[PDB]
Parts: sequence; C-alpha cells; structure tokens
Amino acid sequence: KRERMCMKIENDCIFEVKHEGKVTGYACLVGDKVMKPAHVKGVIDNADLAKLAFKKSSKYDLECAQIPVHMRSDASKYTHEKPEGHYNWHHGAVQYSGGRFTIPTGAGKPGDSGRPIFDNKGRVVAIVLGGANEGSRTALSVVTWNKDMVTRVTPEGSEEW
Amino acid sequence: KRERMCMKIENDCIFEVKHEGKVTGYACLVGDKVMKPAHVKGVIDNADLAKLAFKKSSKYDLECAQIPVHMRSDASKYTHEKPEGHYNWHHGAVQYSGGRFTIPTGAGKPGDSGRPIFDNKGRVVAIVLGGANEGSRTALSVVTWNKDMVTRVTPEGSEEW
Repeated sequence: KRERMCMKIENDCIFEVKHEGKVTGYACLVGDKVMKPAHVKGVIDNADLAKLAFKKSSKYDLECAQIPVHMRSDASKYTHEKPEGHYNWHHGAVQYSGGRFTIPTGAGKPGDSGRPIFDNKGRVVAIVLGGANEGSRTALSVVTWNKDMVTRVTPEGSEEW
Repeated sequence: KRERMCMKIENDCIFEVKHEGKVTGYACLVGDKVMKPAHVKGVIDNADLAKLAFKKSSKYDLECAQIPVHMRSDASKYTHEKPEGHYNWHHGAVQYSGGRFTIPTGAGKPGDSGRPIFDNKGRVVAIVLGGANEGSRTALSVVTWNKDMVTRVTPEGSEEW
C-alpha cells in the first residue's frame, strides 16, 4: 500500500537533472522549496525551474530555490521527528539506528543522489547525498532537518553519487 | 528468426541522425568503431557519439570514430567475404550478382543511408550509401571491406540518400 502513494508523491515531487544529455541527479520539491545536491552539475528539465535563482552552499552540499506559486500544490510535506526504526525509499527499505541511516542491500549507485527518503505517512525525512560501504551495509551521508536547523551526516569512507 | 535478430541487431547498432528536427540518415556501430555516411549531415542521437572526434574521408564518403569503452559489448560482428546469393536488410532482402547489390523493388528512399547489410549469421557485409533506379530494380552504391582496405561501389545514375 505504502509504495503506491510513495511513487505518486515521487513522480509529483521529482525532476531529473540533465547534463551533457545524460541524467546525473534529481532535484525534489519539499514544502515550498526546490532542493538539489550541490556536487551534481547540470540543468533541471523545466523552463520554470531553469530560470530560478538558486541559493547554493557547499558546507551543506545543497542548493535551494523558491518554488513558483502555481506549483505550490504539487509538493510534499516535511517533518523533523526522527523515531528509530524503519523507513521507505525509492529502491526499497532504509533503517534509522543510532542516528544513522543505513541501506541493508548496498544497491546504491552514482546518479542516485537527490532521491528523498520518506516516513510512514509519506513525509520526506531526509535526502540521500552519498553512500559509504561498511561491510555488507551502506551508511547514508544525507542532509536532514532539525526543528529549525539543517544538518549533514557524512560517515567516513562515503562517496558522492 | 533471421528477421527478429536482424531487427534487434539494428536496434542495438543504429543511431538516428537528426537535422532541423528531421531524420536524415543512420550511423552504425561495428566491431570497435562507429561509422556514418559522410554526405549526410546532422547530429547523432547520442551525446557520447556526438562528442567523438570523427575522421572524415570524402573519397570514400565515410566518417568513422573509435567507440567508447562502455559501448564495446554492444557491437555487431563484421566479415569480409561476399558469397553469391541473398542477404538481409531492414527493408527486406537484397540480391548479390556479379559484384552488384540490387533491391528487388526499388523501395529505397532519401534518408535511408547507413543501414547495414547483414549476412546469414548476422555479420555485416556492406553499408548502403545510395541507390540507382535501373530498370525495375535499384543498384546499391555501397561500402564494403577487403582484406584490410575499404572499397566503394557507385554505379552510374546513383543518387545520395
């Protein structure tokens, strides 16, 4: 059941990043802000977004932009609560343990940066920046939200996708 | 059987050429090199092939380039022998007689250049460049391979496609 509304919100809140005719990442709609990883380069496949003025920060590895008014109804809902346990993702399941997001499978690859992670109610909880291969698992270097503050977690050995 | 494998080899080994938004020709990937008819102008429907520095030959009327490493497993097979009989083509079957390739119907149209001619085992024998309407048939001005050289057959009255 969860995958259905998950994929609905995904297609309603994901636009791929083009560069040199090839996909490189994804910029997603959260709340009232278009947000994209900064390590990835290119242009988003929309005339409305391409002309937007972007605020960029390498310390957090992220660009943001104000979404147009007419597109304000096509964005997700955010949250800051971080209960321990299990969460969904475009390629399956993720686990929040010890303040750390983990992929059990290790199925991550370049070009998967910017794909948001969702909660039980479909609310976006994080965005994947990169992965770190720890044994059979992949610790996820992501940008997440506190109540008022934006934080970044990057475990050792991570690599930008 | 032969028709289906010819179609799949053509799908995996042909890239269209577009100019002013209209298709103008075809480029084919054989062995470890991409080649296109030189007379046809446009851009290949692949940024990977579009950025390669193509080598030109007006006398042979052919452009060639060395394929990238990651496309090397998607390459058709070549040969150099020309037994007498019939051969496969995207538009049917071609007849070989006395050094002449001919279409049974004369159904070739402008913009059809570059579509490879396959052997019984799917190996490429020649590359179609142009046609000449002789009688009720069309003679093929094509590009074939010797032991180590390239030869071009252009019967009189032929026109570039």
